[PDB]
Amino acid sequence: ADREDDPNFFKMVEGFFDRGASIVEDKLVEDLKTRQTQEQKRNRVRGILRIIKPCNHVLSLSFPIRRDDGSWEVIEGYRAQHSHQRTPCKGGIRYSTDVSVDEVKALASLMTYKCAVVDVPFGGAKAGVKINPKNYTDEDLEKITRRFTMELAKKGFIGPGVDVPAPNMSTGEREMSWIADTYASTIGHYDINAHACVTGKPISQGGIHGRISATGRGVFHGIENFIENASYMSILGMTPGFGDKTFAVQGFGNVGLHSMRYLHRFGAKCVAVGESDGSIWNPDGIDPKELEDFKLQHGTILGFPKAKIYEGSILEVDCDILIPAASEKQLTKSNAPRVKAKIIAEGANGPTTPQADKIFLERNIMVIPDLYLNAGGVTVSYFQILKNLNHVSYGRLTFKYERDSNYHLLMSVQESLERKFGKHGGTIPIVPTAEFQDRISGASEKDIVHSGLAYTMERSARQIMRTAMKYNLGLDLRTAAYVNAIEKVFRVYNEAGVTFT
Amino acid sequence: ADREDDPNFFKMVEGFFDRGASIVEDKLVEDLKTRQTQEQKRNRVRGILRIIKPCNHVLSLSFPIRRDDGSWEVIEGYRAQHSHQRTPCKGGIRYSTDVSVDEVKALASLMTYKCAVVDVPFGGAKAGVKINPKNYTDEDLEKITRRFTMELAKKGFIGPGVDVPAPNMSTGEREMSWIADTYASTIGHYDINAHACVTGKPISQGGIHGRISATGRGVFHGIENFIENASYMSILGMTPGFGDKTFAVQGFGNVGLHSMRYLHRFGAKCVAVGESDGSIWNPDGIDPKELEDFKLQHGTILGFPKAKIYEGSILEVDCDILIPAASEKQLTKSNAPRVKAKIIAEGANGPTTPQADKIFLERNIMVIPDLYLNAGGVTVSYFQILKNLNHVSYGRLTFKYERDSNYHLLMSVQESLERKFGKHGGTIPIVPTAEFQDRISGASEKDIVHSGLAYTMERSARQIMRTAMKYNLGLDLRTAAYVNAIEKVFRVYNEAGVTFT
Amino acid sequence: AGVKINPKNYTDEDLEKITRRFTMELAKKGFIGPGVDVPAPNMSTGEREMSWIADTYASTIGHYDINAHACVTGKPISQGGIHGRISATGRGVFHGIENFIENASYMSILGMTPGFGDKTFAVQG
Amino acid sequence: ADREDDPNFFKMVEGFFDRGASIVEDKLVEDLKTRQTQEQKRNRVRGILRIIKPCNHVLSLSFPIRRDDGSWEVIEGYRAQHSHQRTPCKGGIRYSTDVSVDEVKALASLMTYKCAVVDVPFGGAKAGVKINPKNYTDEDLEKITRRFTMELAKKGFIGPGVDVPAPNMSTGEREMSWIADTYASTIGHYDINAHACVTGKPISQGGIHGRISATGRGVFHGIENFIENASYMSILGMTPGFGDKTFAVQGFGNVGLHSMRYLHRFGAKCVAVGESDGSIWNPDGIDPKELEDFKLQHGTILGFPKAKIYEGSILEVDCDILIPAASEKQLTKSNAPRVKAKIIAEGANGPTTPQADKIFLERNIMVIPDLYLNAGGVTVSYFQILKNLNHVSYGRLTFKYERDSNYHLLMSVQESLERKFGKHGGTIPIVPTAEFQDRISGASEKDIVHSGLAYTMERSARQIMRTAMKYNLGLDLRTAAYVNAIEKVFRVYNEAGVTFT
Ligand SMILES: NC(=O)c1ccc[n+]([C@@H]2O[C@H](COP(=O)([O-])OP(=O)(O)OC[C@H]3O[C@@H](n4cnc5c(N)ncnc54)[C@H](O)[C@@H]3O)[C@@H](O)[C@H]2O)c1
Ligand SMILES: NC(=O)c1ccc[n+]([C@@H]2O[C@H](COP(=O)([O-])OP(=O)(O)OC[C@H]3O[C@@H](n4cnc5c(N)ncnc54)[C@H](O)[C@@H]3O)[C@@H](O)[C@H]2O)c1
Ligand SMILES: NC(=O)c1ccc[n+]([C@@H]2O[C@H](COP(=O)([O-])OP(=O)(O)OC[C@H]3O[C@@H](n4cnc5c(N)ncnc54)[C@H](O)[C@@H]3O)[C@@H](O)[C@H]2O)c1
Ligand SMILES: NC(=O)c1ccc[n+]([C@@H]2O[C@H](COP(=O)([O-])OP(=O)(O)OC[C@H]3O[C@@H](n4cnc5c(N)ncnc54)[C@H](O)[C@@H]3O)[C@@H](O)[C@H]2O)c1
Ligand SMILES: NC(=O)c1ccc[n+]([C@@H]2O[C@H](COP(=O)([O-])OP(=O)(O)OC[C@H]3O[C@@H](n4cnc5c(N)ncnc54)[C@H](O)[C@@H]3O)[C@@H](O)[C@H]2O)c1
Ligand SMILES: NC(=O)c1ccc[n+]([C@@H]2O[C@H](COP(=O)([O-])OP(=O)(O)OC[C@H]3O[C@@H](n4cnc5c(N)ncnc54)[C@H](O)[C@@H]3O)[C@@H](O)[C@H]2O)c1
Ligand SMILES: O=C(O)CCC(=O)C(=O)O
Ligand SMILES: O=C(O)CCC(=O)C(=O)O
Ligand SMILES: O=C(O)CCC(=O)C(=O)O
Repeated sequence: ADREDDPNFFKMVEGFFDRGASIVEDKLVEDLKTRQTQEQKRNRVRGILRIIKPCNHVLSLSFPIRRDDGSWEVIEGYRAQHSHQRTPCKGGIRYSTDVSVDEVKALASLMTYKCAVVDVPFGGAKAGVKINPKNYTDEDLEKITRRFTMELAKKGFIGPGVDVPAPNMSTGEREMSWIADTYASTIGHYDINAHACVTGKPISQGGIHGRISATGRGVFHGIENFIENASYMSILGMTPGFGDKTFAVQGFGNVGLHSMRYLHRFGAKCVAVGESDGSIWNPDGIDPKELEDFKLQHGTILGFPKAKIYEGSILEVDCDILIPAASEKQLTKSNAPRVKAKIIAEGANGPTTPQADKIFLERNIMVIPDLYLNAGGVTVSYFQILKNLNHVSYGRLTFKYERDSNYHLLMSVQESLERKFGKHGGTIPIVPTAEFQDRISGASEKDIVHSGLAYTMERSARQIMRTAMKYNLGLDLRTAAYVNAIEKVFRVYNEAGVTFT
Repeated sequence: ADREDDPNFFKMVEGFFDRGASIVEDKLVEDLKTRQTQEQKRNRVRGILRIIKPCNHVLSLSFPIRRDDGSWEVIEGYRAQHSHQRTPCKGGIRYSTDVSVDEVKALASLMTYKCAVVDVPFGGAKAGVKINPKNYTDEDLEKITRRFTMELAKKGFIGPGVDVPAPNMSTGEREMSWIADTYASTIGHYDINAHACVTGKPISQGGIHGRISATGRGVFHGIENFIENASYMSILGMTPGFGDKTFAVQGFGNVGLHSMRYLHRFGAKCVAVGESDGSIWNPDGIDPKELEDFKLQHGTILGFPKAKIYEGSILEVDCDILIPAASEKQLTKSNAPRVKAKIIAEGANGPTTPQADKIFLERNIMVIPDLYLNAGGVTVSYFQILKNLNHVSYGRLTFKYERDSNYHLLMSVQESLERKFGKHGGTIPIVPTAEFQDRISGASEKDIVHSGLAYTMERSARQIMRTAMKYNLGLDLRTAAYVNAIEKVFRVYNEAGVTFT
Repeated sequence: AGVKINPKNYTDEDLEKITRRFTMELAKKGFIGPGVDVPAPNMSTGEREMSWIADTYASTIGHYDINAHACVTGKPISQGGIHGRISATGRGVFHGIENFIENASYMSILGMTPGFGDKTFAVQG
Repeated sequence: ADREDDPNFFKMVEGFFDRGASIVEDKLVEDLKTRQTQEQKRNRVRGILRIIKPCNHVLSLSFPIRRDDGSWEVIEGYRAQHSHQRTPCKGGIRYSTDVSVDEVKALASLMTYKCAVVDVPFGGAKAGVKINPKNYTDEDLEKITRRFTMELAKKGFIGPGVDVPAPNMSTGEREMSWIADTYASTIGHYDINAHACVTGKPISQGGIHGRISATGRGVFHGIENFIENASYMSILGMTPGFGDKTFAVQGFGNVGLHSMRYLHRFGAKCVAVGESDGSIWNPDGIDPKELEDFKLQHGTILGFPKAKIYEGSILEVDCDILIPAASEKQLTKSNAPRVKAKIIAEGANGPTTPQADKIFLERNIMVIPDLYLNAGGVTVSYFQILKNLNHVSYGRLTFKYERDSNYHLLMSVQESLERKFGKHGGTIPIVPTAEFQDRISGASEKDIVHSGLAYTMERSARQIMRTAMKYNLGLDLRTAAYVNAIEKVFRVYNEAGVTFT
């Protein structure tokens, strides 16, 4: 409720898109070489960006579920499929009373540009049931999410080839298991890819190792790629490395917890934690496990044995990095001017407002765009659909060959050496180091996920920097990202003849 | 723009639904006999009506079309499917810049209760592209409506068995022809019912005689059933019959024109005609043909050689019957108190506001609900889907048998008589009257449509009256109608176990 | 078709779950649908379960079937039933008898008279 | 016909399932952490195992085929799909007059637990036509199996994504070719995976190298993993290795022949061979090729030039290992007490009865469960579906890159060494050994199959041992296996919310 400065979530993201469209329009028109034209090229380049902004299809459901206590109850649901330029649209299903067609619509677009930035071949999409998961019983929720899967199913809003839902606020591997089981037992009964209809599902259901921690681990990698490039941190008037840094995370949920888990592991210090109901603050730092354990057995962090119940704005906390990890539009124009963190790690979707951005730019703050920072979720989710398609857990088929061959390879150099340096050399044993030893069988699903996310995160980062440079965005990483997210999403459209009218 | 009194179209209709739900709730709970209960019956009866109110599925599209002059253009579209209690949902596709998700949502619900009232087995639905048909070329429009049909097609929002679109504001047999041709040449290529995906289509494309005039002819029948029942017209402090009456129609479009065509034919006098751009008023009456011809060659009625360009509120015109035949919510609280017409023939969807209704009740005015009055469109549209399913034009198979047999039947009584009254009787020729002669081959498609609409319109009327009586609604025909539209739409839900949770 | 339960042991809701779930199972193997197999009532099943069956079939597979509701018969009137289905088998049993109880020839071997009017009967179940 | 002790095949396997369910129930309830409960956890854990035991869907066909000599003939067929917890159910199609709904039902369940044990992601299933392949002409058989494929096809009992048939008794790559050709020329005409509907098909039809020998090679690997772990063989009061061992195989068919082929290759001695019609016994050992060749040109082993027609119980033969490789329930309570073999290699499905098991336990005999031992067929069959999905024969895309790169790698260490040890070193050629040489291009389809089966077989073995230990099963390998096959098959169910009621 930011009074002046509580913008329409879809138009906001739409706007962010627009600023990048500015820094690029020309070059789009430029590279564009379509013969007969002048700046007709421009208008073309101009129509396309207009065609990109809006959501293609948005479905609004309303369906009954019989509450445990007899009572019938109509429920609201939405699934916006922003783009198809890449087909399987992807996006999480948010369970919160705060959902709405515009909220989901934006959350959807953020998915399409997000995937662009990180090179994950999906269009964007987003779902949202309008309930408060804490009011329904665990069984009400099954009925609701199983029924919601059926409804989306019969209108083209879910399935391995059209739209692939995943987790978000108040949804996790549980509902992803429910969704997959009613889809695969219903429509996909004959689909060889029946279970790739959703991602973020449990391991026993076809999940992949590292999806729970994925977004956090990505938030972590997002930061590192930037917290270790002096140049940037110098403008930050800070040092390189988490090791001497400090951070405070808003929301202690999926991305929140794990983001804190990873930063902590790399020496960063978590001085504060914000939650729907309250804050915490131990300057001597809080321990991600301890805190999580407490949260686990208290359904709350409030009253953590080792930190005073802080009362203020968790966002206003004094710490090098603030990582918003909950609802959108939190760092608004009315609090931006005092967030006092050098780095804003946008782990949540759309946490900072255009106005707040402006301030951050002025206050000279680096806000790593959610549009790149939380791309760690779709990447690993991509490695899950990929997995599902492959029908094999990584390694199972090669491990042995991989190992045997590897030993032979070494043994080649060995004998090679012995044969020359004969009997004096006598025996020159060639042995894999500790490290290589634990790699002698090749990568496993866990290796691929981690190593993979790491490569994609680091790549999209440099991708963002070059752009930030070429255009002097400086610490305006976002619109540099949009610039990217715009020419990829543009190259597809343009080269497709746009539309069959 | 009715300042105080320009209500949310969906909540308005929702409300109308609610008042009827009041006059019935009890009896619903009553008839309801489900064993174990008390007034649990009530809560049940209460959940169901809650489950009925909202739209099941609503799809919001946005798609590009390349305007004739190169320019790319994103377009807005919606298709709300209010209910499925009866499967093929039905509703027209409105082309107006005034469309919106809520407008369509309401227009959709009005379809489901409307069909209930007139016993046409379809759930309600409504479509709306957001354009002003006068700005696009005739070809822009094909591209738009053919492209819109494709989009709705791939999400379950059109097809002989799910949703069957039809005409509405700024759409007619032309676009209905376009829709059917891209549906049947695309998805329905193998559908034996490929062409029943839409109704209101041209005759050469599988239309039915009387669909263009259907809604008007229905508006006419709606009035007669009420303008000839002294009792009502007595409260009206009026006489029985159109013959000595006078009326003024708003909007000179599909329902408008033809409504005027039919009333005129039955002696009623059309003193005024309102149009988007202007009014007309000849007290000596205007001629529906003359006026139409002029409109045809002038794309306007303005400046009709035989009537002075009236300037006022066509709705405020002094005439026995006012027939709103255009955009919704026109007789608002701010003009209701001076409409000066004894009968309000709601040919348009939702023209009178709850407040205006109240006034009309007070001023003691009879507003025949659109919820029954314009049901003439869905009825004949129902006779078109029915036709399409049958794959035969009415009569073709029987006409001859029908005729031959008929002559034999008469010739039986003939000989029967002669045989007794022998030679004196000598020859007693039995011959069909003029009338029977033109019925000797049995009904034709035109007979069925007309005779059929006539029967359904007159039936739903008496159905409305009995209800108006049983509950003392008096001249509050609407909520009597909702009372009907509610227990049919209720009987289905309840007896279906409601929902698979 | 035959489910192996005793309807008097399950609650009225157990039964919905069972028959709705049974309709889904038959559905995905070709054992129900307007064009392959059309279930109807029998012992311990009636217009109620026929309503349940039709609603999970038509809300599931037959969502696009123009004949989604002909997947089952014997369903309630509000669901697409027909007048006389409940009484149908009985009325047929009646007509079956008459056609035979009024043809002396047969009833003569029966050493009986023509007509129900002077007859007497006992029904099991 | 084991008089007392000829159990209902489905209940038998059901029982085996039950004993494992005992040794685990607790821990299932244990690990299970679902909040609100007590030993409610138990009941839950108890319902699930009840839900697992029975077959989901079982289809019973009867269809005509016109016997070559005019005569019409009705045929019996069954296809039981035991589970879906993993979708593509898998199982062979048995052609024998001994098929029956219960036989197939059991054979089906054995498939689901079998695949569990060896980590092959398929539910279990089994098919059975009721004919004696020796009575019909080779053409009768095509008609029958092509017609059977069509029937199963139209009821959901065959297809790349629901159920994938494979060989079994009296069916082989021939019928698997027939099945695939009528499926892919019929329903799967547009299926990109049309040919993965069946596995075990010929190479020219999309087979994989090693499927014929797969089950045998697996039986072999199954034994080795156990015949070389002193500890076990010590209780066996035997030595480690096939090299000094001796065995007798029942049934000289697919698994039979090849099992003998592989054991023989590793020094084991095949003293006897049993066949539907007769036994053989050369103590000096029989040669798998010789015997096969003779069988090939004599449609029988009876009268093998190098072994006396033995008359007794091939199962009662004096030999270290007895490998049942034919019909089920052969080592019953009435012959178990005198089988005189230290190791029972269950190559056939369900050859030993619970009673016989008990005896074997008492006599202190190790029966390696069919539930793990013949898993070599589904594994390679899994590598065939996998292959079919991939649409590429292993290696084709990488061989060259693989090789080139490999040589460069070596040449790196080479120059690396030379550069230091300069001109004295002068030339230190680094050359792949013989072994590495024949691996320089990376694995081929044959490498993957072999190396792959080897890894999976050896893994599931250790998996069985740890379990046999943790619970003191000792030489009761089976119920240790079920313990495994039960918590995997349990983890899926439980975490799926079980069922949408
Ligand atoms: N889970 C993913 O894979 C993923 C991927 C990308 C982006 N995200 C974003 O992360 C955010 C939340 O993470 P999640 O949804 O994965 O976890 P979650 O559903 O566990 O997150 C909710 C957590 O935030 C707390 N919370 C909610 N609103 C709060 C508020 N206003 N103040 C303080 N605490 C609040 C809740 O109590 C809870 O601990 C959202 O912005 C979502 O879009 C998640
Ligand atoms: N049909 C399903 O419900 C389902 C679920 C998951 C995975 N899959 C398939 O498997 C592939 C990746 O998963 P994965 O299982 O190959 O990899 P994985 O080895 O990463 O799977 C891990 C778990 O599954 C177990 N497992 C393997 N096969 C099993 C079986 N038949 N029964 C019970 N447990 C079994 C392993 O022992 C382990 O506990 C995907 O390509 C997909 O087609 C199917
Ligand atoms: N066509 C049908 O079958 C059908 C069926 C039921 C209800 N209706 C209702 O009838 C109404 C319009 O009839 P139509 O849509 O069939 O015909 P149409 O699309 O020809 O109607 C539009 C006509 O009204 C005029 N018009 C529009 N807005 C006006 C305004 N504010 N003032 C004066 N004139 C105006 C236009 O200039 C035009 O002559 C709508 O309320 C629609 O829901 C139509
Ligand atoms: N497939 C299509 O495009 C199409 C179009 C319209 C009607 N139909 C079918 O026909 C049925 C009702 O229409 P109908 O034509 O039977 O009734 P109808 O007799 O009311 O049709 C009137 C017009 O079609 C003409 N006509 C009939 N058959 C024709 C043909 N083969 N070619 C050209 N003109 C022909 C008549 O001479 C007349 O001008 C529906 O059941 C539907 O399946 C199909
Ligand atoms: N083929 C596979 O991939 C596979 C996989 C797993 C388990 N199995 C099991 O192996 C067994 C048979 O192997 P197969 O079916 O692959 O080969 P097959 O169909 O060639 O086997 C039949 C062989 O056993 C002989 N035979 C049949 N009944 C006999 C009896 N009672 N006594 C002596 N000889 C008899 C036949 O004459 C023939 O030589 C079955 O138990 C089957 O379930 C096979
Ligand atoms: N559509 C079919 O009937 C069919 C059959 C087998 C394999 N496949 C496809 O091929 C894949 C694995 O089989 P593969 O052939 O790639 O591997 P492969 O190289 O192991 O196949 C071996 C045999 O096919 C031959 N071969 C390859 N392409 C051929 C062609 N176009 N025509 C005739 N012979 C050809 C090789 O020379 C060799 O004799 C699968 O992914 C599947 O989609 C299709
Ligand atoms: O792609 C996924 O699996 C989840 C995407 C999502 O909601 C996010 O990245 O916020
Ligand atoms: O049912 C039809 O064909 C048209 C319905 C419609 O729009 C109306 O009755 O206003
Ligand atoms: O999975 C396969 O291909 C065959 C399975 C089978 O019948 C067995 O393992 O006995």
